Amino acid sequence: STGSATTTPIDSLDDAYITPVQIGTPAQTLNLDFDTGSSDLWVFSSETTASEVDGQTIYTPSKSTTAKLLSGATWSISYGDGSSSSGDVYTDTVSVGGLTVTGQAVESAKKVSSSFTEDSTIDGLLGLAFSTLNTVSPTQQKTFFDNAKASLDSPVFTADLGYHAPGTYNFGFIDTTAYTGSITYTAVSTKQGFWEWTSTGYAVGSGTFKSTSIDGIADTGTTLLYLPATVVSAYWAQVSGAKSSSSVGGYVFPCSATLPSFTFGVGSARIVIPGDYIDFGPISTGSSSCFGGIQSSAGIGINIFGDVALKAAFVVFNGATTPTLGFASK
Repeated sequence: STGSATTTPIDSLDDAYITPVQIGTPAQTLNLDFDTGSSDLWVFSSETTASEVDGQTIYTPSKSTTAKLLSGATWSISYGDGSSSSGDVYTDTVSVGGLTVTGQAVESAKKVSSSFTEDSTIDGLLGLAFSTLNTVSPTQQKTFFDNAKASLDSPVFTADLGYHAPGTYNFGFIDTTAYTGSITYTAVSTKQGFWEWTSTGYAVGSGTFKSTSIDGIADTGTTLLYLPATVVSAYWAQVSGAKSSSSVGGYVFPCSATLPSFTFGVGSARIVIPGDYIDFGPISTGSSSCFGGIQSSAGIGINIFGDVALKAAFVVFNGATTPTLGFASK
């Protein structure tokens, strides 16, 4: 089997991407944030504290003839950005782009943090990291991909995120029309439950490539590119007037600037992030200070190849017995 679904930016900055997901019978379609940095499929629901729902579409398990309470199961998750959610668990039929999993754990939120409430466009998350990170207790549950894997034509999914435009998540096949040149594959460590890999270096603009190992995670659920402070300083030094602002919470730059590109290495291959991908716009409405899309990972404890990086590539998440990651230009 295969599936193919379009993923759409939630706003004009590509702050996140939503993908429609069918849950239950008859289908209830929710727009979920596909997150290769976590491993829970959780949704706003009829069980979510009413004051914490503000415009989201909810899953109502009582209206699904295939929903079953997973007795005794609870979940609770905290994300790298400080947000969180928790609740109980149903199993139900879940379909993405024509690919159907029966008995998928659907984690129903009883509580969500303010960041989730305030974002009316995201109805939940669909985790695509390794199932070892799944938070369901006392019986850990599998991701949608893990459940689908054996049925897929090939045990893979691909992320093709757009810049200020829709893109695609495919399951079970590689669309050879969706990228240019070849896909370069690189080793993955699953030790921390992430799609963790090592970039071979970087360049800023038309500058020389610096060969240096940068361990990090391919994370579709993180907006920005978080790299070591040395790398980030080298980038922003090429933008007149750019500075790290403790008050704002990262590097800012004059909105009048033209940003240089940023290149990262994948083996001997190179992925180029155009400068415009690194612009996250005014820090507040009407400001001439703009927020940068490359930020320091210092104090995160891990480097994160988030959407800023991934949207410059066609990315293969290869879930074979020994997982790997592939990157192609597009």
